[PDB]
Amino acid sequence: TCPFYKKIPGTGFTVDAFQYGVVEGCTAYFLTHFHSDHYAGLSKHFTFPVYCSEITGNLLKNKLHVQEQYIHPLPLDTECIVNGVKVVLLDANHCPGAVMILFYLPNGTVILHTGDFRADPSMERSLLADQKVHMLYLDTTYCSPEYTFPSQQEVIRFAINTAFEAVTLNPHALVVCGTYSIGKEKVFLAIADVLGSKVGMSQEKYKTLQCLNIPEINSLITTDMCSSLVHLLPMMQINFKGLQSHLKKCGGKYNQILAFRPTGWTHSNKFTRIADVIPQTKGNISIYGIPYSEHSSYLEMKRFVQWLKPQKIIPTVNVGTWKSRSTMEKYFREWKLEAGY
Ligand code: NI
Repeated sequence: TCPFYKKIPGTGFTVDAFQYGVVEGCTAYFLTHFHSDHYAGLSKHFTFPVYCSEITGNLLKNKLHVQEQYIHPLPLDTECIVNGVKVVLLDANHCPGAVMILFYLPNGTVILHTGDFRADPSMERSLLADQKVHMLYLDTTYCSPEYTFPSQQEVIRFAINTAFEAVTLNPHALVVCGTYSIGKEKVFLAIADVLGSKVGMSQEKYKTLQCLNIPEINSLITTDMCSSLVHLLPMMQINFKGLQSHLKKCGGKYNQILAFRPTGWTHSNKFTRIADVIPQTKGNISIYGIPYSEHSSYLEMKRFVQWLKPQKIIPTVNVGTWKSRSTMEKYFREWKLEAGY
C-alpha cells in the first residue's frame, strides 16, 4: 500500500509509486528520475500513463522495455496540462534526466515535489521565482548539520589533478572508476578528457550512457576496453581483490591501478579537507574515496527552504524512524523562526 507522502492531494497523481500494484484513484504516475528505489516495480508489462523527462523516458523504453504508448515525456521549464491539471518539470541538479515537479491544483494550492535534488542558488531564478508554494515534498537525505561536503567543481579538480599526476609519472598506470547507477558521469568524463582517452566499459553500461543526451558522447566512450586507459567497473568490484583480478585481464599492458569510488558523505568528511584526502594502498593498487554528492548538503537545503518559505514541509527521505522525523521537524522550526515566515 502506497504511503501518503507519495500521493498528491486533489489530483489523480502519484510520484515514484510503482511498487504498490494498481494504486486506487491514480490516473497518471509521475517518475522523477531513473534510480532503482524510485522506479521499483516498472517493467514491459506496465499499462498506465507514465509522465517524466525525455531522458528518463529513453531509459524506461531501452533498459526496462516499457512500451512506447505508455511513455509521456515532457519538456522542461514549460507549462503543460496533464489530465486537466497544470504542471511544470524543473531540473533537479541530481542525475541525468532528474526533475522536480510543480503542481498547480484546481483549488489554488501550489505544490513542489523535489524528487531527489542538490539545491542550488540558480533555482532561485527558475520558474519558482514567480509564485508562492503552499506544500514542499522535500529530499531530506542529508538533513543534519554534520553533513558537509565540497562543491562538485572542487571534487572534480581533485580527481583530474590526481589522475594526471599519476599517469604522467607512470604511463603504464590504468585508472578505474566505480559505478552502480546513472549519475556522477562528470567523474570519469573529466578524468578521461585530461588523459586524452575514451572511457571503456561493458556493453550494458554503454547502452545506458547512450540514453542520456550527453553532447558528443560518441567521441567520449567506447566498448573497446584495450584502446582506453580509463575503465568503468561495477562499484562492488572496487576493492583490492577485484582490482587485482581486473589487472590480470589487461594482458600486461598495465602495471599499476589508481581507482576512484565516488560515494556520498562518509564520516571522514567530519575531519578531512578534500585537499588532504589520501588513498588506501596495497602494492601497485591505490583506492580513493571521493565525496561527490548529488544530494543537497545541510547548508544548501536550509538556504533553499528559507528562500522558498513553504507553508508546510513533507519529508520524503529518513521517514522510517521517530528519531529521524523529530530531528527533521526541529530543524524546519529553527529555519522558519530564524527567517521569519
Ligand atoms: Ni536518486
